[PDB]
Amino acid sequence: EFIPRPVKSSFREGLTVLEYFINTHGARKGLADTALRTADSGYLTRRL
DNA sequence: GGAGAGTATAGGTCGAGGGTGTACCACGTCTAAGTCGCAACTGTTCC
Repeated sequence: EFIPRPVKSSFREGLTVLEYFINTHGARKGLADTALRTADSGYLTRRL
């Protein structure tokens, strides 16, 4: 779910500590999500 | 009969370098190592 407080900083400005922490949630969860996605995709490929 | 629950199944590929032994005694029973003799067996040495 979206956090009601946006990150206003661009990476050119560099992010405050709180903004960086906030961004880590979606970054990491996206990494693990890709990890699972590439697995289930292969399973479906095997069944097909 | 018919519904919940309890049990069964599945869950990416290829690579590189690493990785383990608390605890009864007092004995007889057997074995794990032998040194050691004749046959049995390899070898020369001829005529």
